Order: sequence, then C-alpha cells, then structure tokens
Amino acid sequence: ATFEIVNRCSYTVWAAASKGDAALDAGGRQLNSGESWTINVEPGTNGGKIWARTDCYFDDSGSGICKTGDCGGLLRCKRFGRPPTTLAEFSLNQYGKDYIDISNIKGFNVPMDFSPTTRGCRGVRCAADIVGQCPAKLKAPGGGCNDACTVFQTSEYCCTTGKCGPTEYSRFFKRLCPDAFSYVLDKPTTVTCPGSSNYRVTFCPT
Repeated sequence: ATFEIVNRCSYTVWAAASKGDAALDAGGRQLNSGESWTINVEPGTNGGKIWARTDCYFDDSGSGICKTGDCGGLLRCKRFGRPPTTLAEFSLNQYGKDYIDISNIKGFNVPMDFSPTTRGCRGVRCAADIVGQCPAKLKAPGGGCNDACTVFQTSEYCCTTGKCGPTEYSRFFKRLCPDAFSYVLDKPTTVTCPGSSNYRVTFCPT
C-alpha cells in the first residue's frame, strides 16, 4: 500500500511511520514546508501509525531529539513516538478490508487529514487549533497538547481496567475534533475502506 505524506504546514516536520515493533518503510524523514514523501506499507500491516514530529535535531548518524513525537531519538523510527502526537492509525487487509482513523488518545501536536487516494470510502480529519485552545493543565511545555492519561496517570484517563467513561479532558478533544478518538472507549470513528486502498496523510490540511 502507498501512503503519500504531505506537509502543508508552514514549518518543517519530521514524518514518522511505525507499527510499534518495527519501522514502516524508512520509518522517518524530514519534510520541509510543502514537501511530499511517499512510503510503501506492506499489505496486512496491523496497528500501523503515522505521525509528525516537531522541532527536531539529528546528527549525521540519524540520532538526536524532537520536542514532540520523538521515537527513541532516531530519525528513522522503529517504535512509536513520545506524546503529544496526533495519530493517523491503520490496519490493512484485515479480512478483506482496511480500517483507518485519527486519534488524540496520545495527545495532539500537528493538525492532520488522513484520506484514501482510491475509491470506496471517506477520509478523516482533525485540523482544529487544539494546541492554541488546549486546557492549561494539558499544555505540554515542550510543545503540543497532552492527553489526560499522559499528564495524570489515572485508571480513568488511561482506561487501565477496560472500564472508563468520557472526561472533561476527553470532551475537549472531542469538541474540537469530533471525528477523532478522544479516549480509549470513545464511540468509534474508524472508517472501513476497501482492502488494499492507498492513502494520503496531510499535515496542516487547512
């Protein structure tokens, strides 16, 4: 499957792609304002994620640090990123279909649109100014808007017991972005697409 990652932000972002225990394609790359990077994700990839990283610094070996979404200090991510990170999530070729969604469960750092470039389904988007409107207690000093689990580490926010309900904090993310997961047990906003669809992830779509 092909995923065209486009940075429409006025600032540079370092795209990242991983399935948790391995990188997807090269795993990461710098995307200056306006640049597009197309990656190939193997069919059947389950639990894949694409996200943007901001304010990064990498040496010649590809090692460094990012203020948001840092993945073990690597340019080419092999693991998931450090919150806050707006997440484009997907599982491909799952019994004949693809499943995609955007999640704020791990916070929000950069606005994003995640849409198919092929026929059969609609896209999802979370482009509201979540960082600007972020509740004071969730603001990340390093940049972005943290999710409540990251900040408070409670069973309720992290849904540790598999039993949790919406909260003042999750409702904030849901109000600004109704089409993205605001907490673990949020009413699903997952989109079903034809198996083997292709996609485009656009940072700062509006």
